Amino acid sequence: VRILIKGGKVVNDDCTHEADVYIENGIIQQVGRELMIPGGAKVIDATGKLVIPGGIDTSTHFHQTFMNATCVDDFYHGTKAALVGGTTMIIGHVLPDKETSLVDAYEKCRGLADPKVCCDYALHVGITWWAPKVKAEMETLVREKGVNSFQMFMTYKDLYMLRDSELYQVLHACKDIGAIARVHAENGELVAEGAKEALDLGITGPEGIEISRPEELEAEATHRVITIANRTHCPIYLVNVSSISAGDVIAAAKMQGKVVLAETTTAHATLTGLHYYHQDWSHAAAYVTVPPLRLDTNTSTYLMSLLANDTLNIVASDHRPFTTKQKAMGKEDFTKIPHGVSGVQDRMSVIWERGVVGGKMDENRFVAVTSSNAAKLLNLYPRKGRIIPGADADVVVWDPEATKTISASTQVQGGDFNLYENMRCHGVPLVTISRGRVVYENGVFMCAEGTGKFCPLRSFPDTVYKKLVQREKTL
Amino acid sequence: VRILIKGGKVVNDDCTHEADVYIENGIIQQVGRELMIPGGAKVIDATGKLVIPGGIDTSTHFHQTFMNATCVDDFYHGTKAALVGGTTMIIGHVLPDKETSLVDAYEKCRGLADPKVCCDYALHVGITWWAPKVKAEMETLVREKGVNSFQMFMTYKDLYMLRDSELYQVLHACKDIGAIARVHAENGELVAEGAKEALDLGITGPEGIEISRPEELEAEATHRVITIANRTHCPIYLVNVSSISAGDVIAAAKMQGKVVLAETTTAHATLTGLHYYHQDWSHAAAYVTVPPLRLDTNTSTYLMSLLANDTLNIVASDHRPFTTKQKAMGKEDFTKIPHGVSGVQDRMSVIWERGVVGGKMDENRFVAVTSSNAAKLLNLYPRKGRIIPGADADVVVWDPEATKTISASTQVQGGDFNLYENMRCHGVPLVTISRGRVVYENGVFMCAEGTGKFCPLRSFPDTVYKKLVQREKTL
Amino acid sequence: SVRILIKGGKVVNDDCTHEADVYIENGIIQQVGRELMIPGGAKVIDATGKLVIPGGIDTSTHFHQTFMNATCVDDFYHGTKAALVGGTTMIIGHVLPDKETSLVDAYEKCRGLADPKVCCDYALHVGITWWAPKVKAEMETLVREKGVNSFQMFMTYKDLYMLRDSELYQVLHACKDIGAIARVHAENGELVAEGAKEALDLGITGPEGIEISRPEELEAEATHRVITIANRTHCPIYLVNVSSISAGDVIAAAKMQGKVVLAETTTAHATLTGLHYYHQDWSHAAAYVTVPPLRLDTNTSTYLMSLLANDTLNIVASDHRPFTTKQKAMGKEDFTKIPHGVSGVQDRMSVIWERGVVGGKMDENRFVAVTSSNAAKLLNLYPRKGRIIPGADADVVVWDPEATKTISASTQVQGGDFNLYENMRCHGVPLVTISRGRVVYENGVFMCAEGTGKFCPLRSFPDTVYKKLVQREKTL
Amino acid sequence: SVRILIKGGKVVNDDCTHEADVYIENGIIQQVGRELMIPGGAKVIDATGKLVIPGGIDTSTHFHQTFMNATCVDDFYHGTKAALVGGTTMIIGHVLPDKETSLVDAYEKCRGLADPKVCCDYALHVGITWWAPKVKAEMETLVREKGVNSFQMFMTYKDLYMLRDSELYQVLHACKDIGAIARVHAENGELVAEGAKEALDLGITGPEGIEISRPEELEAEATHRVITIANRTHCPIYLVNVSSISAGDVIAAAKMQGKVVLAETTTAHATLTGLHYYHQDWSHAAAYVTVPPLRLDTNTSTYLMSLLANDTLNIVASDHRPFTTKQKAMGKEDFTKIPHGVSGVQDRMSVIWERGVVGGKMDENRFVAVTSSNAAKLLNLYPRKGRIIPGADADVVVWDPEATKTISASTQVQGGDFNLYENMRCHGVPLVTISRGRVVYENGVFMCAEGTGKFCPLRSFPDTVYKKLVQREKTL
Ligand SMILES: [Zn+2]
Ligand SMILES: [Zn+2]
Ligand SMILES: [Zn+2]
Ligand SMILES: [Zn+2]
Ligand SMILES: [Zn+2]
Ligand SMILES: [Zn+2]
Ligand SMILES: [Zn+2]
Ligand SMILES: [Zn+2]
Repeated sequence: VRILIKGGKVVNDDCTHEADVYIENGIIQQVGRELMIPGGAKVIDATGKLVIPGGIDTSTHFHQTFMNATCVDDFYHGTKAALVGGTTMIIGHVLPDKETSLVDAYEKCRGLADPKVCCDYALHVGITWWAPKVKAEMETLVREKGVNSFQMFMTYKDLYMLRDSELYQVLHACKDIGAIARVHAENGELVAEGAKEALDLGITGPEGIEISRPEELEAEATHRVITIANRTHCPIYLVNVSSISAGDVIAAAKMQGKVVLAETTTAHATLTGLHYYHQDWSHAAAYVTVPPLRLDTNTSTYLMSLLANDTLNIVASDHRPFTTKQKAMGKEDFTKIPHGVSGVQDRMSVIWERGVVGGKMDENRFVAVTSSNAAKLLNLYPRKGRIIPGADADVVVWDPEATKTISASTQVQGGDFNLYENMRCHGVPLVTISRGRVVYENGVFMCAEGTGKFCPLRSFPDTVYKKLVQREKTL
Repeated sequence: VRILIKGGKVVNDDCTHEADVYIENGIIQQVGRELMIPGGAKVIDATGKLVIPGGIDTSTHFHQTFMNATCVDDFYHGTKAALVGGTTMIIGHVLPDKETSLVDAYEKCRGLADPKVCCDYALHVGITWWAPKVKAEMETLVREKGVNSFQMFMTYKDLYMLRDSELYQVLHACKDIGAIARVHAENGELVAEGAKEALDLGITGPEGIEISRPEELEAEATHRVITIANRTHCPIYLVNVSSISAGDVIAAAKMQGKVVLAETTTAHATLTGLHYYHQDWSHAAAYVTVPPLRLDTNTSTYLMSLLANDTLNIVASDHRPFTTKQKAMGKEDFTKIPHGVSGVQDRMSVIWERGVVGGKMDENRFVAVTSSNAAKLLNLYPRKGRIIPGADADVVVWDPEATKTISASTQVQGGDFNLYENMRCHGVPLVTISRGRVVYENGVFMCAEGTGKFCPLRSFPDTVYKKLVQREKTL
Repeated sequence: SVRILIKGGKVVNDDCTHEADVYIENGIIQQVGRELMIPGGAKVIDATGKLVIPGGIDTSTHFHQTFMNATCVDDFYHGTKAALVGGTTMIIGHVLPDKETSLVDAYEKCRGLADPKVCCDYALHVGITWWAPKVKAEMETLVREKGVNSFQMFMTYKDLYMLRDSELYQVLHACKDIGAIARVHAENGELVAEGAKEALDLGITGPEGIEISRPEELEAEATHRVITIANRTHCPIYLVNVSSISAGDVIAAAKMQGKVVLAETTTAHATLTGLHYYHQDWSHAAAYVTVPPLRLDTNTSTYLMSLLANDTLNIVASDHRPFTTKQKAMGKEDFTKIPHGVSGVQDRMSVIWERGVVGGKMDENRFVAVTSSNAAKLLNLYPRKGRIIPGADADVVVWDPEATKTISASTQVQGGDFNLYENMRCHGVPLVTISRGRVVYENGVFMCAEGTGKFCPLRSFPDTVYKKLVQREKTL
Repeated sequence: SVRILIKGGKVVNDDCTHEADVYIENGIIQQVGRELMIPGGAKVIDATGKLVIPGGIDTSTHFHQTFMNATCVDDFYHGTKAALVGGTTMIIGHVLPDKETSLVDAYEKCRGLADPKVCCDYALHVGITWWAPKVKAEMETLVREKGVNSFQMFMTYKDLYMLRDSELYQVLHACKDIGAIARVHAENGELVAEGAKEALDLGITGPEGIEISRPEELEAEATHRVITIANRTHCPIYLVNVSSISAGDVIAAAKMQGKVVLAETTTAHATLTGLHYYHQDWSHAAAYVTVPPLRLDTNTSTYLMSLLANDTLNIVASDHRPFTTKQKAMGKEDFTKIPHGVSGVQDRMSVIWERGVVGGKMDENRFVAVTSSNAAKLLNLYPRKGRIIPGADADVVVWDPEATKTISASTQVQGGDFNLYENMRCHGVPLVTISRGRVVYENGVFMCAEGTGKFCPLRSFPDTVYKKLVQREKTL
């Protein structure tokens, strides 16, 4: 199919310029001010609109069973929800249990996604335990399964948690094979203790998710894993950065030149922990994720500043909705509320509103934090995350003068609730092109299950490893 | 003239890729892996080399008379020195005296440069005093003389210094007309006192330049002007950032979201203040600039980290050589040693060595800090600072496997001394193309005086002002 | 010969708390011991279950001061009285001579207004509102001849009280040479001026403008600047009314670098938020208008208290300067004309005990530190004051760590329509206040003659600051 | 009845310096006054032009300790002797029981080795090198029955002394419940282990490897971690051998947040740089090998001293643990086998006076603070020790602030081939050292019987830490 996006302003992370885009066979063919095209192309009037690269969501949890609940959205509904939301790539999480096979898990997961995905996708494999079998499977996945990031956890003691001796080996292992070490940095011993301590104090509502794990526990673990990583020479990538404290640790480490990357979520960048104290339990429970939204009023504002600043590089949804019925399995015990929020569809709009409209960052940084930096790190740049010739035609015609008001009653993503209910948004995708096809236009979604493709991710992503390799010379 | 750069790796600030570049009529026509060209083009074998955008030097002082000495290099020798050094644009400084006309100064300066310049150029106008005539001339220069940055000074009391009441008005003035406020941030009252205090203590050698103005004076002024600027809503740009303290102030301000930009010099990023204590007075005096190179051993290393980090955005030469004979007018009084160092030719190589080879930043960040960010801020991006079609053909074929050892006895820039004497460098330009002509090849310079062009700079540079304007809505 | 015995108390000093009796005779503490063998005829005070602390010293009060076209409600009598009922036995006054006017003249007017009227011991700061070499001269006169060892400077109140950087440098140099303490109120005055007009021009005229016009970056800035100046001139610098997290960190940092910085906050800043400037009643919002303003950020008071406990901040004062709502109202249409002043001389000890000690931020011994001892050390009166030992002045309070009183305006003896602490449930109450070895407040009953109190000449070169500084610059 | 009068001195305590005489009888300070009316027969000490300071207390000594397969050169006699000649009148010993072994047994072995031999008063830390509920039990026994109120934990010495985070949490919880002080040596032990093997594998085997293997980020990390743990468990945490700028800032920050953190550095860390690990002679480089190592950055010592003056760091100790060059040499081919130990018990007071007081970083009163008073407060011995007042123990030193001695190994009485301070021109020298109201060192002549010194039971719940903590957690 031939597509021409006429009269737009192309926005990339470096600059915004008046140009048309001509797409043929899944690929951006031309980007120029006035394009001589053979006709019979679908023409899109993009006047007064921005032509941005399609969003990439570096943390989604479609079809994941976590904490005894299975995520409401499968790989179809999830990718669909993404595309309607202006996201044209999603990275999945694979969380194999302790003492189980990473490769087997990866394959189960590929089996669940390939037939069903609407947009391109890739996967993180979680390293939940450590033995010589695991190092082996890591190597296999990188060498020939198109995996270049692994997700580790410093909390979920006795479930996902890794000991410091293990992280050291795991990070060493990642660096050797050219992977990216994603770590979720909370101190798991103190999280375990603080949970029991809170239940024993008679604290059982959703607010306990906060009281049990105050930000010092994040700040601590974050600082620790950065040190480990810096010792092992492994690039470390921090997920779900939730707090001012943790954010500063990251800031500092970066200035010292430590190869630290970092990612927050939409909810963390925009919402406060006050919601855990809302009158309805259901409402409080809808916001339960980890690390939790922080009570301090200034935290969201600050995380957004850091995001604009590149202290935080990437914003993701961490999409993992559960129903209020599902959440309710912890109505009497907060520790049994499964950690998950709904966000895959809201990310682009919510971020545009609070980040761009709110004056914290320009439209170009918005591209940076929503697609470009992701693409660079995943090793897909500029094939994705940029509107230039040769690129994959993952393109969104973005309307900066829109009307939508977020409501759960109109969302196409899973969950009883939307964390952004009633939020007035001026960012809205009008058209979403994925693989050089229009999958969403006029508010109408149209796409076959399985149209999307797994995108093997190449090891040793240039944007992290090229300096590391050089710097290890001077040692 | 038609030029083809065959077999290079094109390096831009975002990525490095194997591509040819075809240039015709001063403009980059094509960038692609295998290019179908009509012959009779000059072919350049760029195999195994990097094809970078030509450097932009945001602070040069050609033909400037400062502190009773006139800079050794005129606009011809300076631009020549740049081009041999891999720099294809220079921004000049205009420092009109107190109670004198900015426009008149700007014209004298244009008169001195236009006939003589080898590469494209632009100018900063210095605002050394403040009255209603000055606001007027500022507006004139922005509106129709292609000026969009002004240089202010917080030191040089009774010469260039501006009072806080004046900075507030000047910054307000800049913001209204869409300019960039470059400030040289040292506390001028304390500098004055500390100079006299040091002379009175019998300290008269070059080391006095340090003892009289320790870094707390920079850190202070820097923090002050950022606050002023943030109050006036004016983007503030810090020049010659010399110190860890000052660097932290900047770091912090940035995280708070304050629209602060910043630039260091090559000497500050790579050399220590120890040189002021060298046995030869001449040698010590060659390094006398302000703010001075700092004694603390860790400062250069740290400024480089910040540079790689984007705490510091831009590296410049601040080229202003003087002869040892000229310097000597302060042999008995250090305060009368004119402030100036030689660097226009060394910048690219010295930075490549300490920054890239030294492992602090990749080749792509190197482009960022040496051309791209400059171009964005000057409002010339991607016309300059990037290798893409449409761009000005300011291109350098950079050799990353070179041999040169820096010596004064072979430099083409002014000065008895080179601050980097004996420094072994692996970065060297093989070819320098300016305005789609080859001006330096095989170690041979070839270019007519006046071939270069003043480049009117457009006000309201998108990279700073687009957020500012939006953010002022939420206020 | 008045004789007093304080039987069965726990003596609390800043170093430790121990069970001891105190015997006082002739204005002086005679004995401190567990069981005391004393000559009779003595007023016995049963201090069982109570703390016997040094009387409070309030390093910033503004009695009888005319400021911003209003005159402080409390004169020197009512003020000192208010202090004593509040557990404060010394107050340091502020003298603010206008620009181009004589410091000495001002100091004397002030002595004239206080000496006949004061109920407790007192001393004065003299404000250096301008600079010529005449001022240097008068500075020297006051130190050498008038018992002054601190001077108060301002970096804001442009065109009123403000000093330029060239002037501060000379002023601080001057202080260091005569052995004085440089108290600076650190806000950037140029940006304060601009931000005030910018806010009025934006149509912001209610009390909240006191905040919008001078956000904490302005304090942080000036604070950092005067510390640098001071460190260059080798002068000990003392920061007043520290109001913000930002400023507080600047101070923290400077201290760790070894810069001779001291610092003081107010009770209101240590305990209250700027949210009060947005209360519905204008009168209420206006009652809290001081500078630098209470900050909106919820965490600020908590943090300043932590710093206080930590010695980032050394001293807590009232900065007592009440005005009536009628008086405040002179800025009903323009917030810049609202006079800067809050009521606090009587609440300081109790409010601080509650939020600081009861609230778990600091122990009872640090509470003495920040309410009397450090003050005494810095004023060069230690251990003559700020400590319960033999030889000390009998400025002593029998403090009830238990009893709770609810603060109300309707029962206070200090001036002001309002109490910033209305309805605040406070632990901590003085039962007895002894000043100059006489009981001036007992059973909730005040009894004292005007003029009973005495100016206390303050000696230059206070050891606690100058001893290091002297060794420092003896050698580089 | 031994009687001593110290005539014509200036008594220096941590709060102030005043001209006073001291009269001692029966191990106790009887009177402190300007002119004293005393019964004769007394040994008179002419202390004119000298300071009469409390005797030093050294919170970290390792006499008779066998560590890393070497036994410390000084036994309890030579050690305490070395202390006294150095102006130190109390030492706190370290007891390091092996993993799975009894703390009480270890404590007793140690008491057995010290009681008959010690010249000055002493106490002990017990090291908690492992964790089961038996250990909790023994902890309780030692506090309740054996005069122990501090325990020493390690986050490094993996497989030797190291404790896991789950264990620290329980250990700290345990300490807080029995009212003890948790001393932690904070380096990340996993990264230390790895970095040591990584350095040996890189062919790095000289003393400099002690630095390369454990750069300061490892200290900063562990330090930050144990403070968090401690703050969660509500236990007061006390950091030992603080060696780095990074670590120091972590501590600074934590303190400002109000976290109940205390901290101690060593003399070597406060005054010397890691450049010594690169000296040509291996023996010399090896003499400085301790942990955490002296840091290469030139600014570190200067900064730690500033922090010490500032109370970011509270206490300075020797961490005395000499070994001979022959002994050190057991790691001539492998730096990881060089035993960690430096000589310092005798130099501490003089070296600190020189760099701290003479050098202008802190006054004479802070010098007492960091060398005796704070120690005494934390050990729960204040003002029985660490202060010259009546009732106090007569652990008193007549300190000569003037006299200069040049430090050499060839004249020291402490153990070790080497002095880290060789050739250092030091002001500051004790002329007379009185321990237990007896003169043990005068005229450069030591005179004292083995066993004259006494173990001093240390009471739990030291007020200076626990009084706030108790109020804190009584309320949230
Ligand atoms: Zn390996
Ligand atoms: Zn809610
Ligand atoms: Zn304007
Ligand atoms: Zn040199
Ligand atoms: Zn002088
Ligand atoms: Zn209110
Ligand atoms: Zn318990
Ligand atoms: Zn050495």
